[PDB]
Amino acid sequence: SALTQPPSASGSLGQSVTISCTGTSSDVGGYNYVSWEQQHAGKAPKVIIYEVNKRPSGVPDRFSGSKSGNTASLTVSGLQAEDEADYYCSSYEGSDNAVEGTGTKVTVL
Amino acid sequence: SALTQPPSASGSLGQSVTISCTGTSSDVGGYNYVSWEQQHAGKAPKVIIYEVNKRPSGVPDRFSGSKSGNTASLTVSGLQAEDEADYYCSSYEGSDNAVEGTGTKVTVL
Amino acid sequence: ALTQPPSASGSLGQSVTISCTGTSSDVGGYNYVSWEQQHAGKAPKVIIYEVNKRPSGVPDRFSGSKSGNTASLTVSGLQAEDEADYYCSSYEGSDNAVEGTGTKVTVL
Amino acid sequence: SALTQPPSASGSLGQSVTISCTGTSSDVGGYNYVSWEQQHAGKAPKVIIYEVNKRPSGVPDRFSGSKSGNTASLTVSGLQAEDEADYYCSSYEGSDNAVEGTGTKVTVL
Amino acid sequence: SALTQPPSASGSLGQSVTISCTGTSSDVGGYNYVSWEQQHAGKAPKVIIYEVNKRPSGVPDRFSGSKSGNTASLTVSGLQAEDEADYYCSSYEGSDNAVEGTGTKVTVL
Amino acid sequence: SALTQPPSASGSLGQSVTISCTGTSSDVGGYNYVSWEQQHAGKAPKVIIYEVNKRPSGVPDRFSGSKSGNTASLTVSGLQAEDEADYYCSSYEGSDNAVEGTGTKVTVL
Amino acid sequence: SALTQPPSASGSLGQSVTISCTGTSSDVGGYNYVSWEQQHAGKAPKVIIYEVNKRPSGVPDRFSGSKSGNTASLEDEADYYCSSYEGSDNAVEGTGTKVTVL
Amino acid sequence: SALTQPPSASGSLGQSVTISCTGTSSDVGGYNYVSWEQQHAGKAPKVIIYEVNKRPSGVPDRFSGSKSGNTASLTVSGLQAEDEADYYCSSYEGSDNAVEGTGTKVTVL
Repeated sequence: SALTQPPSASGSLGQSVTISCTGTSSDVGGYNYVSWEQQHAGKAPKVIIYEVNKRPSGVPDRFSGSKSGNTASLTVSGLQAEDEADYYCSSYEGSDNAVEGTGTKVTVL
Repeated sequence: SALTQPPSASGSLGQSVTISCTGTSSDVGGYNYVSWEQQHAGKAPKVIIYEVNKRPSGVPDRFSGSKSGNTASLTVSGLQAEDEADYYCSSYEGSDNAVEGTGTKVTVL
Repeated sequence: ALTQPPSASGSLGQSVTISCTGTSSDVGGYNYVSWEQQHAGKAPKVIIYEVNKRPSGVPDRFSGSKSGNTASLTVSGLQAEDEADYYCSSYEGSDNAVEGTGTKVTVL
Repeated sequence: SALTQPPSASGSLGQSVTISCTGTSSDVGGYNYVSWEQQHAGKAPKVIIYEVNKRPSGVPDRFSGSKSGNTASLTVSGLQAEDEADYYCSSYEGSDNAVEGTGTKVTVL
Repeated sequence: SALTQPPSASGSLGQSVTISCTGTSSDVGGYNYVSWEQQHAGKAPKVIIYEVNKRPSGVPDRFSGSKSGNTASLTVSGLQAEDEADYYCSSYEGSDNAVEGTGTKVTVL
Repeated sequence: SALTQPPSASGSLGQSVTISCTGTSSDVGGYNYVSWEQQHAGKAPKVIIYEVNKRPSGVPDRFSGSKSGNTASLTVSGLQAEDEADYYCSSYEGSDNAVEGTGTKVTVL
Repeated sequence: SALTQPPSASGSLGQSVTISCTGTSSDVGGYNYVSWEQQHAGKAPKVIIYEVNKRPSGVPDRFSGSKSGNTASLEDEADYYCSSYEGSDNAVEGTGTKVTVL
Repeated sequence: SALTQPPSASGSLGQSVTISCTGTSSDVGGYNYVSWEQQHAGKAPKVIIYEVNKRPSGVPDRFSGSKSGNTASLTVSGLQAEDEADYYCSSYEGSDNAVEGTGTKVTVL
């Protein structure tokens, strides 16, 4: 199930940090529906990237995302104090989304 | 993982047979995407009902389908020889369709 | 195919009504029935779409409706230019699926 | 109407078998929604591949699928005894979504 | 405004004929929803191509379609007797599909 | 082809104003896609209602919309200074969205 | 903007707790796509309810969810966040340009 | 959150003016659904371009639109007196379609 991220990363004020998020062909490699959430300690998460590289309203362009193959990336440039937080990526996950019946043999007499 | 059907059913030529297909709120009770396939021995299945009660082109009106709650039904009236076969129901199955990352603590130095 | 009577008639000034029977997959399933009017060896012209809506420049004496699996066109104040073939059409639903003939795999 | 598959195929224990599934631009050549089902005699089919090359949970990686143009392929490697079965491919089919009336000649008297 | 077609075309039994259908960026050049209907004299039309190059069930592959820019084409090869008919192309036509209100000046006291 | 609105309306601070928007079965009476935009003099419009009665983020619940038959309504309660503006309704408009070719008579041999 | 939840709630071992989640017709009142996530401190969230009242595999039945109007309701010491599908006008407007001629 | 346009632009009678409209990958760079409205002082807006470069009926070809990357453009050539007006661009905006709760800390006694 889970998408692999490094547990720690760092950068300096004004600089850039990049964090990665590895999954499989069922999610990150399969679809363009990767998101990144930013969460301060004991606060609710905020979406900062959806659909791989698209920013919600009021999220600045210094946050950006991309992917290649099964690895997605978030990059934060012009790093600021408010950017210290946990960052979780998420993705659409595939499933055949189908359940099959056991079958009924109909005989005609 | 499966929709419950009786394994046997019968009817006579010219008569009706009805066969049931029980699932849950995740599939039959949750959506209007139940299908029925008809399959002759060592032959490929053919869809006879989709979206609960809709017939593909070239499937006659004596085949019909419905559902209530978690149980869907196929009815075959004016039963004919070609109707002796196995009959499998299927349905869309729900799933949260989402996978979560392990998280990265970003520190700003 | 949607069932229509092949012939119908009316007198000048009068009305004619023609029917169009389908199934729950089309006429009984959706509100997307159209009627086209076509003169011999001429291109069809849409006269009704979405069951009862007229395109621009089509007069109100053409009108349409449906009930259950049967849709209807009515032409009132019948005129000479109204002699033509009239075809109904409808959105058709689809399972959107095609099945293969199968292969028996043997393990030797 | 139907997707073309060879009716027989074979392989030896431990080896590979590959089976093909030819359609048109309306299905296999048009979309990435080709599935393969595996079915044992008088048993219900099980989905083994969906969306061309994606495996449901609990289906091993030795089953794999692909396509090129109008032909899709299932490959089974490390062939085992339980793999003797019928295998059916299926695909999303596009549709003009339109049905035409037979016409009425209106005469004005 | 109508789509331009030559009023006549011809071919010999066994040979090919190709017929063109010119529109604008609002229809043929704007979308992939061009159709071709075949119609015998005083008979109802039958769809033979939809969505530019896709064939309905039971329509053979010797009918084919394509487009480039604002011109779409139907090609019939292996010409047969039953292929003598009128052939009409059609397309989705764009429109902003929006109607505007005249506006209300709201004053607050 | 315009939706009818009264050109003027008024209310006092703290009070309510309601403004109407009449169309036809082709738009307001035909679909649930009516919008209302608010526009200050020589400023760009802002959407305040879409899909008849749904508010975008950051638009308060004192703006509300509804419709009955061919008439849609916007209501502003707890009227405030910033609410003095022009208000335009808009709607999805239907059209058969289809264009027909002139036809080609194909002769064989 | 955000769905309203009480910031604290309390229950005793063996007992029940219920927590609420108020939104609008654009989300909780508009659709059946409300979720609840459970999150331990500095750990990743886990979905415990989706589509209002449906439990993922391996989540026990003692967790349950429901909604009425705009209000949805739902180691166990943790933070619990609800979320929902949000509808959208799906449109953005330009600031405008006054065009002058000559 | 808004699309950037210059507030003023000018041209001479008979000449051309071009005005730009910069957004992001969520709208102008993401989709082909950019529109331009023309609005005279205290009059209702009129759509002059939709779907990037398509003109509604009765709008002449001297109005034209295009885009490259995140910038869309309207060009008016053969400039006339009636063309003095405000001009607003708009675009489909993508959306994560998700709203997050503020969170509840549950404590157990």
